[PDB]
Parts: sequence; C-alpha cells; structure tokens
Amino acid sequence: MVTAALTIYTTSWCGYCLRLKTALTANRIAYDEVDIEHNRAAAEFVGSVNGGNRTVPTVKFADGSTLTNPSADEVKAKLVKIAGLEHH
Repeated sequence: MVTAALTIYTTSWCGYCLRLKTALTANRIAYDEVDIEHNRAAAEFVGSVNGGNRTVPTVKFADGSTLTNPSADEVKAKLVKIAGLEHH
C-alpha cells in the first residue's frame, strides 16, 4: 500500500527529531512517526539499530529495513526505489 513509507522512531527530547522533520517536509516526504519511549517494542528496535544506544532517530521503511538518522536525500534515494515511480 506504501502508505507507511517510513516510520520515524524518535523521542521528543531528541536533538535531531525536529531537524530531520524539516528536511523531510522540504522534500514533501510522506512519513509516519511514533514516539519510542511510549512504544517499548519500538524503543527496543530503534535502540538496537541505533548508534550503540537509543539517542538518534531512525527510519523504518516500507521494506522493513531501517536507516539510522539519515538526511532527506538519503531517505528519498531509498524510498523512491521501494515505491516505484522511477521507471517507465
């Protein structure tokens, strides 16, 4: 369905949270977000794929894989191939 393009795992008290939001918004990237300290299973997941420990935001794509705190370019590059569009 690609409605869940990427799920953002972050805390509200993270430094990169609002930084990355703006980058995605400027690229009109459609995303879903859930806070990690509310969702323990998500916290566990993001904490595992994070840089050592839970600190940085992580995006879980529609393919199931993650990318630890990426920029809008980096996510666009991946997301496009998952959804389609770049073809005829």
